Amino acid sequence: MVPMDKTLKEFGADVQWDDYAQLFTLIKDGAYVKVKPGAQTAIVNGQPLALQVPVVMKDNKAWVSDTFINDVFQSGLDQTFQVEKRPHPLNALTADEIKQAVEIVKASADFKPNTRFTEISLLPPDKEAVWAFALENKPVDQPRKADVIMLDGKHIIEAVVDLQNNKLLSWQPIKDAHGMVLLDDFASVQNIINNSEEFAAAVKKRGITDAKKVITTPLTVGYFDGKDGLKQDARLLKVISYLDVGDGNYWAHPIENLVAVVDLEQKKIVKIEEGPVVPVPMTARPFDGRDRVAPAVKPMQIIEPEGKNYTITGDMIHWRNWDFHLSMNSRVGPMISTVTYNDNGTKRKVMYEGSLGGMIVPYGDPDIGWYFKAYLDSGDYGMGTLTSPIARGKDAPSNAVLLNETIADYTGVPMEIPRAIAVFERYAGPEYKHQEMGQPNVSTERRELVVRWISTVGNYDYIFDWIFHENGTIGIDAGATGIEAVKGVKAKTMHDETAKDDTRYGTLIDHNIVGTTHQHIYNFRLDLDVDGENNSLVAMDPVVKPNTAGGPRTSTMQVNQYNIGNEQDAAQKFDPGTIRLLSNPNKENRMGNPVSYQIIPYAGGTHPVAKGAQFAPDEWIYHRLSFMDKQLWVTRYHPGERFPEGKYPNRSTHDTGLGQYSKDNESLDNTDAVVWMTTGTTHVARAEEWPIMPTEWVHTLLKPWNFFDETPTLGALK
Amino acid sequence: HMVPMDKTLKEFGADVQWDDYAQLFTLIKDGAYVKVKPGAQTAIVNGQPLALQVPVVMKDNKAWVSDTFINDVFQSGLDQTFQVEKRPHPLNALTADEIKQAVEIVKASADFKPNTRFTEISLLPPDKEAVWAFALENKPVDQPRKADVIMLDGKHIIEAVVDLQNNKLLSWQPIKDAHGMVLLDDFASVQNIINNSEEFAAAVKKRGITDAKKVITTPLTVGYFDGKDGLKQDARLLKVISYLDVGDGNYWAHPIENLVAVVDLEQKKIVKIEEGPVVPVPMTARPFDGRDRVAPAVKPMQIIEPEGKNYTITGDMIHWRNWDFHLSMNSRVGPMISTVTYNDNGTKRKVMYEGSLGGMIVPYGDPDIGWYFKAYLDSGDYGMGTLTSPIARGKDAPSNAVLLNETIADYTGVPMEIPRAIAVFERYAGPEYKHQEMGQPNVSTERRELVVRWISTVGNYDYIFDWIFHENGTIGIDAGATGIEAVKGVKAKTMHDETAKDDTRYGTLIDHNIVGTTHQHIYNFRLDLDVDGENNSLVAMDPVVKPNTAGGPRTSTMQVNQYNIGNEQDAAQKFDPGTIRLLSNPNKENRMGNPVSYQIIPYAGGTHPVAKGAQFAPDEWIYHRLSFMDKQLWVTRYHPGERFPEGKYPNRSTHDTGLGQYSKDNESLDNTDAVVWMTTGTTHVARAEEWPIMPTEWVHTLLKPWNFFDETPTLGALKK
Ligand SMILES: [Ca+2]
Ligand SMILES: [Ca+2]
Ligand SMILES: [Ca+2]
Ligand SMILES: [Ca+2]
Ligand SMILES: [Cu+2]
Ligand SMILES: [Cu+2]
Repeated sequence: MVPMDKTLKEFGADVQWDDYAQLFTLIKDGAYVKVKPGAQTAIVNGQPLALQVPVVMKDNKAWVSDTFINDVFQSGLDQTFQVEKRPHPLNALTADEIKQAVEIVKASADFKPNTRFTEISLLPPDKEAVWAFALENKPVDQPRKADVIMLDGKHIIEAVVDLQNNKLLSWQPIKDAHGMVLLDDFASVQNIINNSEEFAAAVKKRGITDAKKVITTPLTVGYFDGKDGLKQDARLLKVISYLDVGDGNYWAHPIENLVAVVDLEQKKIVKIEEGPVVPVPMTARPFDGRDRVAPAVKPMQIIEPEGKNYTITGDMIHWRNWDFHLSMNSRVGPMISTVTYNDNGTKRKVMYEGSLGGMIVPYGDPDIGWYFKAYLDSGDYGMGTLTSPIARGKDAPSNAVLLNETIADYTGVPMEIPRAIAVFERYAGPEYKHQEMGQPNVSTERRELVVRWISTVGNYDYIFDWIFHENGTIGIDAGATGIEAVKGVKAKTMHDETAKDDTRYGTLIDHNIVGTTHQHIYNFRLDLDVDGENNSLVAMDPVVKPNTAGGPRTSTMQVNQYNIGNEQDAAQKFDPGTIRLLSNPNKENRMGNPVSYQIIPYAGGTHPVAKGAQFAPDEWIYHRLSFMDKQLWVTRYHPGERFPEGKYPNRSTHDTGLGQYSKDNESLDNTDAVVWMTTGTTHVARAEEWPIMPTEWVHTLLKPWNFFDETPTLGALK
Repeated sequence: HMVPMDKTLKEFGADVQWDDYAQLFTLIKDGAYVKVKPGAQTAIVNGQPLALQVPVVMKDNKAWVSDTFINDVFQSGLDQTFQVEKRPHPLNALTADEIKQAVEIVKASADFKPNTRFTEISLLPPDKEAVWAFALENKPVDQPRKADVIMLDGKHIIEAVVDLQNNKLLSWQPIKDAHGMVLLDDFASVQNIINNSEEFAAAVKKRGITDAKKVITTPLTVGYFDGKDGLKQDARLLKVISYLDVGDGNYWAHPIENLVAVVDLEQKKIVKIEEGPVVPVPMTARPFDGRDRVAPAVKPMQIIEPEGKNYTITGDMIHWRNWDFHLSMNSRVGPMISTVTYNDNGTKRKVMYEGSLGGMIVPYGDPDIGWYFKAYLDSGDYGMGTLTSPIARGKDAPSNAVLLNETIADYTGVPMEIPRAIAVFERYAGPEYKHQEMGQPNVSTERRELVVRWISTVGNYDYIFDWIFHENGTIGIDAGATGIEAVKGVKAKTMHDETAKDDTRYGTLIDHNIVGTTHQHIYNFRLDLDVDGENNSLVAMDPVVKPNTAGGPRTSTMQVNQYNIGNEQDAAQKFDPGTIRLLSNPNKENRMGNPVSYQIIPYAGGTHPVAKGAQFAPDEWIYHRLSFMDKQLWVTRYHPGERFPEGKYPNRSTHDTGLGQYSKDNESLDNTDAVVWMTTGTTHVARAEEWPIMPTEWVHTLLKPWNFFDETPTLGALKK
């Protein structure tokens, strides 16, 4: 027997005692338990459970069998999770597979000592086979394969391994390609700066007493055709510094105009750039509440006493008419695959694969410490790897289920991310309503299933929500919070001499602190298969036309409909006033209209909107990352094209992503198309966002358009 | 003294939950969360013990409570959601007694004519200054309570002002050329008139309708076409569109296309019958109430607050966290949010004197006889407050909501209580903020939003309005649209039929012989914001890409050209979501020397295509009469008499008496009491998924504090 409280809260379960009813309510994920002290039985998700040993109260402390948790929580009454007997071909690599894949490449005569692993992911069977498995239960009859991308010092090599037959299929060095930033790179940078007398000297000038309190940040340097004075061959990283004053927020104490260039191979500082001396903002700015007292609040719980409406079999999620596969990737994070909508007993294809394409956060300041900031969070830092475990009840509602996910770290060792993904159902207002006058009301509530993932890179915290509506609609929201990247300035208020110049590229959000303006650009790769593989891109532009039918009206509301036949034409600006559809020219609904899905790149946002890239077309960042200037893109399906910014975005000399994927202007008529949505924000700071940023959101949407023959939620006919 | 518990409570409107295992009842009703065990002499209300002389009784599997149970428990006091107002708020809506008093005064008036109807009976706005002084300094107003009595003498509008404090008639003013809004009896008249019309009955028989009694009419405003519609500006008219009742509870799905009747409400007769091509009435049963559907089993989900709410409702005043505001009801525009302040560490700062729906419009794009004239001004012409739809507990609002009742006067001057008129509820809205510093302990807080929801149904349309108070100072205003679509009867069954192309030129074929005619939903919000004081100024911040002149590899930089918007004509503009518009207080600054401000966002997204402006050529009349349709942002100087974007009397109006008029004089908006008007809407191109019933579609607007505070608003109290 063990103390119930310790044991349970140690298990991650929530414990509630109701003295009035002499009842304990235990909650953890899909399990909702009720147990009375001394009772021979308990209740699990509405179901009675016989107990070997009743709960025991001693000294008014609850005690339970040391087998309690297993007997009750893993009893079987909680059906949230189901056993997967036949593994989905898209299941991410297991811990064993990761270790097996590493062995295979390490057994090769070519494997160099100290080699690192930028990414170890599943090399998936072909699309056709996967769909056949999901739709016809046909086995892929294939061997598990893995892509093993390594970083030999600074050299990239791509290998492919065959896990079943445990053999190396290929070993290909990738010329000119720079590797992404790995964990250890962060330590080297701090160490190299720590051992540099020069740097300590530069730091000395700028008023810094203890060079040991200096906190560094490793930043990608981009590419400027040589204008930045950096050689293209060398694996580089720029270093921005802050002074640790003990407030837990070194971001609030920038050391302006001091930039160091570090060569990770030579393990040394190869260039120190010094600008005018700006006193370090010293005032403590904690964001963790150490200096605060939250106001008392009454409790709020969202409960599901009988369990969840969804079931999770392996990674396969089932919920109402929805069925999809959820996996994890070290680079882009969560991947939603083989998405189908069960249309009255028939599973219809909606999306083969959906995930984050890639993202970028570019700044608008030309000064030495800023002109180069263009963070490619997923491509250069690895968002899946940097996943931030969900804070139960806070980062997600109390009725959510938290999933653990496994990936490989940069040394090839399995890595399990606790509470990596949040799954939860939520009330979203009335689904539909009609109060006919003098008649009984008609109302149904809307239910949405949310798959939430949070990744934190440096000072930024990003939230991604994949929202499944019961009615067939899919929403994709991106929230942004964290700590702002600030610039040290001499003005304390807007009444100071330098205030005018100090705020030229950003707002004065605190004394001597300017939140430099920038943008948040998110790109989503959505391999939509609208009720099938072969689709077409159709445009519907609402227009005002002169009236030719007679009567008092001079004009009418009509629609200019037309096909967009190629990739170049498909790459365009999005007007929320227009309609863009991905149709299946081979299938129609009951009214003769081709079944389709409405693509909405911009469905709102809480920060000013990014019309495009706040960059002149001659800027290198602009050249390299085309996906930034267009909100909508459609390319022919190709398993090798998955990143808007290109596979190897670090110090890239040109566009290897969407710019390249659409480059050949291929046909998009009745063929397998891939939709790419670019949505972003223009961030001009406020005091309300300092020291910590209130979460800002952007919304995207995918609506069924004549995909169904009527209101999808009415239900089956009697 | 005993009653069957389950029945009594259900009837009372309380949610009843029985837990066989715990032998416990859980009762929920608004701010009250109750726990009670059979036979127990004690019950729990919001975590507090309540003694019961007569326990709940379990008789033969049946629960029983005393005839006094509901009162003793629910109205015990342990539920502190509602408190008693000591000193009456000057903005409190007229009481049932005041309504009846105002009706007596004008009825005792020399000129009062029998059969005079009442379009609107509302409190006459006390001096805005006196009202703030009361809310901020608790200084009594001290001016007699007045009421505006707008009546319809047949088709004539008269404006009476009564002094309730002294029981005096202050003024009786006939309003020339003005038309009155559509009243409830007008609906009954239209049907009777069509029912008694020999010719109309004949018109329907030739269109396939065997039983004239099965014909259902709808009363639509005709607008104004400079006589082009062949209708005299003098008469009080309404056009009539009909549907055939086939018994599926959804007559909207059975249009009698190309048949329009003009009804002169004063003469009580059809003064004109416009007939077009005969189109066979769509007959297939298309019920939307589920009568023909299988009810799928879903697992229960409840949002609970066991110890009560975080907000308190004293009279009509609502207190929640740092927010304080007054909530009342108006027969025309519905809910009104007044004297809105934000408690800043002990100091209540002004945010908004009053906000509410300004007005709205739903214009169609079909030139045909049964459509060309459809340009609905729902609130002005139909009165949305009056048409408020009682909230369906748990469905129209989350289960943790508190439902308020609201009282207004009906068109005959009699007090009218709207059950569940407004919904108040707190909700979880993801993390307020978060930062997971690597290798460090996580920092996360949840976001809480207080939502004020109101639903109004006008004919086939169902509108939902949410006033969202973010704990961090932000205020959101969302509009949701649902209900049944106004459809056009057409010959084509599928897009393959010969007439399909013509049948769909103005809308999508959403069902056999049914076309969801294209139209737009344009909402306008009147927001009298007092950003930390009365005197404010309109400022523009345009994020621009400026060439780099500071040196380095960069060719360009991201800068902002800021500038003030001096007057009304200039403030009336389109809104570019890529830009920033602020209502600042030039007389007050935050800790960094920046003018305390609020960011105005007329466009923050939507689930339907967005309306770029009115889908009308500029030579159209509906476009002329109403200018609020084209601009998303407007700023005018405060005027207690300017409240409607479309004008006070929009029925058959011949010119712009709304926002076109209010800004017409191009007055200065510099350091003065400003009023912000936000326009947003959708362009609705139908699809099968929206028939027979439309899934709720939403549009969002936002008001964000901009340097109004000195730091993250929700950081918490400082121990330093
Ligand atoms: Ca291509
Ligand atoms: Ca596809
Ligand atoms: Ca004016
Ligand atoms: Ca004002
Ligand atoms: Cu930002
Ligand atoms: Cu509509």
